[PDB]
Amino acid sequence: MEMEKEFEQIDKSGSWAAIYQDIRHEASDFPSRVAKLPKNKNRNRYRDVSPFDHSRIKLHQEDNDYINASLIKMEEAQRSYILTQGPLPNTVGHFWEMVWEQKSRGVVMLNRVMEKGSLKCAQYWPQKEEKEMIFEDTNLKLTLISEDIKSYYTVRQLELENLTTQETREILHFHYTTWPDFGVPESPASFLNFLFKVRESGSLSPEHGPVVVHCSAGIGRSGTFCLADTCLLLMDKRKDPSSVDIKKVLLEMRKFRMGLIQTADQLRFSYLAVIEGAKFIMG
Ligand SMILES: CN(C)c1ccncc1
Repeated sequence: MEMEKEFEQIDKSGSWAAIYQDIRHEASDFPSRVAKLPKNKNRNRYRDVSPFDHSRIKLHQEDNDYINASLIKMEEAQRSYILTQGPLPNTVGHFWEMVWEQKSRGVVMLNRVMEKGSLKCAQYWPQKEEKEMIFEDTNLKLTLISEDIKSYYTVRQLELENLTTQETREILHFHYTTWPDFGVPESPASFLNFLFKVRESGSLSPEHGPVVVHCSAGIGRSGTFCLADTCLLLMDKRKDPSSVDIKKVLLEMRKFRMGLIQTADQLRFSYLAVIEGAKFIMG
């Protein structure tokens, strides 16, 4: 099935919390053995959220190459994303070796450091220009260059330098600050605006390495962000833009990281944002 009409042959009844259900049953299941090793227990935020052995991102530190991060590769769309969990206090270093190793240009963050009275991730970048950050047993230096605070999001220019070779690189930080603590945004307009800023930056482009995207666990908000982006790009590309099937895309993405799209409400919100963005992509 025009996915807008399936937005109403579901909201109608309310089989939202049953479509999501079929998605869970039909999703892929591959091995996550590296992630379950006892020596990597402290590298994982949750024990039920792990990357697959076949698509995990490996780090060059031969000592231990493990990080909770996955490469999502979309063939038709010509798009690649790294989805990861928000860094822990002890994996801050590992997060930046990854970014460097992969040649990524942008980091996309979909949560606040603190939500619901608990920490969603470590403070992994500097809040002040004159106070730069260093990482233990990492050989990197990160400096805040500028920052631009707007209503629903903030964009930061950062510098990352290899201390052993003195090589420097520009990283842009795209931080969506207003996702509500519970539920989803009523309106998808500010989220669509955000996406489009990230696109405009050129961060999603093949000249550079894949964008790094995270939230807390790196599967819920993070999955909304990639699914939407891919589905809208696909609309630009096909002859007939109404042939795009979102479960189909979403099921394809779950071959690479488990659990993408955490709730029924997130699913809904995804269908809701694509339908909306499709009105533009046809300007
Ligand atoms: C594995 N995990 C939740 C943590 C590790 C180190 N510090 C805080 C949390």
